[PDB]
Amino acid sequence: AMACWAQSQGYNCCNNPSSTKVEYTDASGQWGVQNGQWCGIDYSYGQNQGNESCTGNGSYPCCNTCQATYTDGDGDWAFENGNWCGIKNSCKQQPQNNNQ
Repeated sequence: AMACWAQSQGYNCCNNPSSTKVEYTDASGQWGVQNGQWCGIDYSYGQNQGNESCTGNGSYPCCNTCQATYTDGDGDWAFENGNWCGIKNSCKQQPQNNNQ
């Protein structure tokens, strides 16, 4: 739960970036205020495989399958239900982050 590219400068990770409002955008990426705190929008900011979110939230829906036939600059991707959906963050690894 800590791998946002915004922190590299000093900012913090914007929890639930898959639904965060990006009122800002520079050459660093995207930024938004969540819960009264500045943070970049990193769908893959470093969240465990606890099914916290899904990939492809940039425009398409979630796949639900852990079969990423293709990976892009936004994570992994798969073809499910005859649609281009992203792989669920839970479909990454099992030992994601120690037991709480």
